[PDB]
Amino acid sequence: MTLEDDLNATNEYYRERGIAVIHKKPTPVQIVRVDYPKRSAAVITEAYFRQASTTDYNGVYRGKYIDFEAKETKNKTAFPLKNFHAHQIRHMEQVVAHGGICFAILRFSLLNETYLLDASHLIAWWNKQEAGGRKSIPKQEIERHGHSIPLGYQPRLDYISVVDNVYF
Amino acid sequence: MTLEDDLNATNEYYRERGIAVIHKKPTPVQIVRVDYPKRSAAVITEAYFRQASTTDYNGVYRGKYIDFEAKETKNKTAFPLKNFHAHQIRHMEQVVAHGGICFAILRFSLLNETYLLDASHLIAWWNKQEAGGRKSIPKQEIERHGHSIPLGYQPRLDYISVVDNVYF
Amino acid sequence: MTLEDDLNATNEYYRERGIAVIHKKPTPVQIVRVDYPKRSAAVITEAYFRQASTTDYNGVYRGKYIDFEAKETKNKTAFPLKNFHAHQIRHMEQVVAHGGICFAILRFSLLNETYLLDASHLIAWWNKQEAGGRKSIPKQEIERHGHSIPLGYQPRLDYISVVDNVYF
Amino acid sequence: MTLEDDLNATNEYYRERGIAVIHKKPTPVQIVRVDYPKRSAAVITEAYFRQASTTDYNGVYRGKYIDFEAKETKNKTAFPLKNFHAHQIRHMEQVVAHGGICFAILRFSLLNETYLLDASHLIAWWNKQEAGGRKSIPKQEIERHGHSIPLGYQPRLDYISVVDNVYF
Ligand code: NI
Ligand code: NI
Repeated sequence: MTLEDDLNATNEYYRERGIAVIHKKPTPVQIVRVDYPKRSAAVITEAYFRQASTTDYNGVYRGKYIDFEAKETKNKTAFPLKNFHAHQIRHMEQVVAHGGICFAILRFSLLNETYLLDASHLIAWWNKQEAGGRKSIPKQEIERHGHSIPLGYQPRLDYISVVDNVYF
Repeated sequence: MTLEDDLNATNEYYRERGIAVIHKKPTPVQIVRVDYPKRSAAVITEAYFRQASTTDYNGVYRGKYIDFEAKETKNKTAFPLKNFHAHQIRHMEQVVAHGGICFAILRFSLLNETYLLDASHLIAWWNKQEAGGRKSIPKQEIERHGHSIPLGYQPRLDYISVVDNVYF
Repeated sequence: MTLEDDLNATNEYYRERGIAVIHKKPTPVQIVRVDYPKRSAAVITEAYFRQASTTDYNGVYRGKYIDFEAKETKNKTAFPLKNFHAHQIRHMEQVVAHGGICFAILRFSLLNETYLLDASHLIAWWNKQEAGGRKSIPKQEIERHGHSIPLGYQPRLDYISVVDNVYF
Repeated sequence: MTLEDDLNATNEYYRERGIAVIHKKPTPVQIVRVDYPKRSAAVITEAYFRQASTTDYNGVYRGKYIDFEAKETKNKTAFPLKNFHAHQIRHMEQVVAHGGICFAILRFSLLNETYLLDASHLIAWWNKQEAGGRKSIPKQEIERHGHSIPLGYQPRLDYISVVDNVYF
């Protein structure tokens, strides 16, 4: 069970219970060729994968825009920043600036530890890497600036309960 | 150009100017077949459109979740309700219940007339088809209950100005 | 007592005290047969119930149109959606689009608990049934997005104090 | 082509076109005995006509409570106040006090002249009758204090267009 799997089930749990309306953004593709047979499915015959200009999850919760990225590592001491891309980091900056609720869910998959971290800490650590600093955020930095997410069932990853305390 | 083109330019404009962070969602695609060519990039050679479970645009403006659907018609007297799909309408109802700002941008492309119609109106009309009901929204409904969007350049379609007037 | 009786006493209290002018709509009745006796008043001897085209309560409070459906259940965990009829959910959708204040009063009669739930939530839940959404609103949703109504006397069910806090 | 007939067709047209949500209150009847046969309609076996405590039509237009009574007279020079009842007048007083839009639709059937008359005037004349005054309002007073509703095609009696001018 990957983080993505745990998030798909969590987001569905939340939607089914009326707790929050959060979807994973569909994989982005540029469709070039398609044909349209009379009474059967349109078929894409030529399309390319594009780069996402935005993070992977968004939706609404108590009238607010929620926006996040979710990543997991096998590393035991630090979260590597290679998982993140510049476009995503710049998108997040724009969301925070406009009053969105924006964060990363970070899983240390060998320690069974999941954290919510506000985008501002992530943006900062990314800009330090840009300026030539570390290429991974120390785990104790995440524990201190982020929020442990208890992992159970219904939901598997109860991040909205963290969002409730941190942002409202 | 198309409403989708004009909205792309408009969303770009708002992002660049620090006005609003709004993006089109990618059409969901079921990939069936990918090929790996001579020098160039990977090509999806067969793929299908999945039914979308949300509306096409979302993001954040002045701290609020903003969500909307954009449709155009060549009809001159009414907006056909078959332009909107069951799953899009359900998403809209859910967004409204969760305190989000949700509306439709409707274009009579033959008339050069674009309106913003709050979701509540689209929900009522669409849901009313059931008991016979109209299969379209008369243009008069859209003029009396909706809001004309001034077309131009920078932005192409200034919906945010109308949103300021309606929802704030 | 029944919710209907408590709402009758409550509305009469609101009218006598100059707070709100709210009335129950009489049950629509197809009259088939009528007897005329000696001294006695005319009697309806055969009649049928019609499908209701609206919700059962409406009126005016502080310049606003107020419209509501009141239902009760003996269920302990969820409110059954079958208690609401298509024509009433339609009506609510239209009232909301027309700028009215529209909600549901939900009583769990075995628990002695009464909640106000805005129409937007009932519309999202009820319309979600269609694809295979559940057939009841979990009480958790009603607790999360609805508003407990104080019960006592003068009035029996003080829903106008909740209306004031939610809509004004 | 009776006033009730014309109002029925008009009210339905308004609903169909998304103009207003206005219905006639159903006939009040006290339901005493009913049978609930096994898989068949419920049958009211004993019931009585009760006195209506409110006026006949109400609903929502543009966020406002609309409430009216519709009466016609064969008299050619005055409208008899006998068509009105104290309890309706008291209800109209309470609607006005609480910010409702309340009026009467008065038709001279032999003249084909229909007037919207604000509840204020009806209340004033009624209370004069009560102090031992005229039991009928001269048609020239209804002309000067009322607002003419011409007969049309769609709808028959376009009272909402008079409502929009008088109250908005
Ligand atoms: Ni409308
Ligand atoms: Ni809800």
